Amino acid sequence: SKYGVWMLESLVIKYCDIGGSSRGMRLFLDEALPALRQQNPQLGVQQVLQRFRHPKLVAVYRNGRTKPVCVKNLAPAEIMEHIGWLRNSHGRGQEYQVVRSRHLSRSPSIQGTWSVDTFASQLERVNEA
RNA sequence: AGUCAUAGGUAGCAGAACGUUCUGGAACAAUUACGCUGAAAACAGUAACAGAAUUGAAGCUGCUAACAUAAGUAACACUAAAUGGAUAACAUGGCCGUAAGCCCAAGGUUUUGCAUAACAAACAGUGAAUACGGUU
Ligand SMILES: [Mg+2]
Ligand SMILES: [Mg+2]
Ligand SMILES: [Mg+2]
Ligand SMILES: [Mg+2]
Ligand SMILES: [Mg+2]
Ligand SMILES: [Mg+2]
Ligand SMILES: [Mg+2]
Ligand SMILES: [Mg+2]
Repeated sequence: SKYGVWMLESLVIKYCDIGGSSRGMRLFLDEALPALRQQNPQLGVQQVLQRFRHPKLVAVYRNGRTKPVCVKNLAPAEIMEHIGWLRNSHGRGQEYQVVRSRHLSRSPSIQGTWSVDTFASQLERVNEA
């Protein structure tokens, strides 16, 4: 969530009726998705059905970004931790990695950055001796 | 789901998995896929459970095919010699002349003739009549 706004506007879930890779996804829809819907009231969860394709998990973000994740052969615990990563993020991918100082700010230097002029008056008295 | 303990490795040994082709379980792509990302890796994004393997390739001066490099480089020097706005019929000059001329043999087997581009090989051509060579 950025500035209080939740940033994950919609989640799209695609599955299969007969496919064996969608056993965990059908179990997740049947027993675990009402808890996800109750715990996340800002979310919008769609339910699309693809009768011959592997289960997918498409996350739609409020900055216009979209990220498709495939969840074939996954238990409902692994699907829930995938949605935990999708919900708690802004959607940046595998390639982004953030600034290495781990710090980012407008206005770093209160009192002004050190320059050539900050301690000019003291250094001439230092050179006086 | 909180604390601890362990995690360098060649040869070797052990354990867990990914992927390719085919088959059984009635049929998992007629009208495709395409939010561009996910995962520790092999990878994934058109089942799953089992099974059968000509099942995984930068690495054998391996084989096959294609494409580069050297490189527009080397070569286009055995000879008589060419010129006139043409590989000219005409003119000028030169070279061989016991050959670079003429007639045959062996061998080749149509390589032989025709169009100031062309639509032309699809068309022509080898005649024993001097007691020519053979066949005897
Ligand atoms: Mg070790
Ligand atoms: Mg150690
Ligand atoms: Mg079958
Ligand atoms: Mg399928
Ligand atoms: Mg083999
Ligand atoms: Mg040249
Ligand atoms: Mg001439
Ligand atoms: Mg002859």
